[PDB]
Amino acid sequence: SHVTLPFYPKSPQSKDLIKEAILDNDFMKNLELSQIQEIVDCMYPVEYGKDSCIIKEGDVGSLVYVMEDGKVEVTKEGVKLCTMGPGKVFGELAILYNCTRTATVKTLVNVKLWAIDRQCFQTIMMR
Amino acid sequence: SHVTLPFYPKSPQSKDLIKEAILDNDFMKNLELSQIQEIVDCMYPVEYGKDSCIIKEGDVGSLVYVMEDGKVEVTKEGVKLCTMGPGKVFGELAILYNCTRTATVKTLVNVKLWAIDRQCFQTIMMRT
Ligand SMILES: Nc1ncnc2c1ncn2[C@@H]1O[C@@H]2COP(=O)(O)O[C@H]2[C@H]1O
Ligand SMILES: Nc1ncnc2c1ncn2[C@@H]1O[C@@H]2COP(=O)(O)O[C@H]2[C@H]1O
Repeated sequence: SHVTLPFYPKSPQSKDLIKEAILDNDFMKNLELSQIQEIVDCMYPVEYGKDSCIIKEGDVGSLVYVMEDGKVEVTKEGVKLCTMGPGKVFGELAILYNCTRTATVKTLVNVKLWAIDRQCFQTIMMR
Repeated sequence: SHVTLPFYPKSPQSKDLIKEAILDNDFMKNLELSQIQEIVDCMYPVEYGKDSCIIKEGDVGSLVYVMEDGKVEVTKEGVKLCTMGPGKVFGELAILYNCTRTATVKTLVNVKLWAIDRQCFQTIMMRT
């Protein structure tokens, strides 16, 4: 008996965008392509209106995100670090390294995201 | 044709302690019992004194460790990330994410560890 990872059907554009977002991320870019494929398939969609706090610094984290549409701002202790648009990963640090969120992430406009949780991610790492 | 993995004889007591540390690990929980047993068999003992740097961030990582005794401190560019005590695994990230060491690991007291090299660990993961 092995657990079946949930599959979320996606458009090819979406799959390409997720794959390129991972390959753009310094910390995830070296994962096997086969693992990236499984991450792509397991990611599920989530949506936020503007001025939404997706991630609060210091919280425990469960999800890594890929941005499909929109723009976020990353701040730490009130200080703007950057902004991110489509094709970018965020919220990966807590999941990769098992720490609390290292920064806060808010939406500047509406956003569409893809998300995958640690548990699913770690299973994929072990295959 | 097929690599024979090293076997390191160990007391039953040590096998148990290593098995527990592995079963306590997020990633390692995913493995089959038999793979976990094979990891236990491939591990070999290594010790470090107080104030040793076992793992330096940015290096190539070819070893995964279980800590039997002792306490260790994890840093990144000088900044304390956390500490880890007995029964914990460390050094698995470089292997699992296929990258250089993501943090620096220094001993806070004398430690006693078990180590498995990357070849064995990956071989065992492949052999489901
Ligand atoms: N200095 C930075 N520059 C760009 N993004 C950052 C920076 N610091 C933190 N982040 C992002 O903000 C996220 C907050 O949650 P995480 O710590 O899980 O992962 C973090 C990164 O994705
Ligand atoms: N918060 C952390 N960030 C990065 N590595 C950590 C952290 N906490 C513990 N570690 C361990 O530090 C190890 C350093 O080598 P690795 O990157 O191979 O594997 C890493 C983890 O096992």
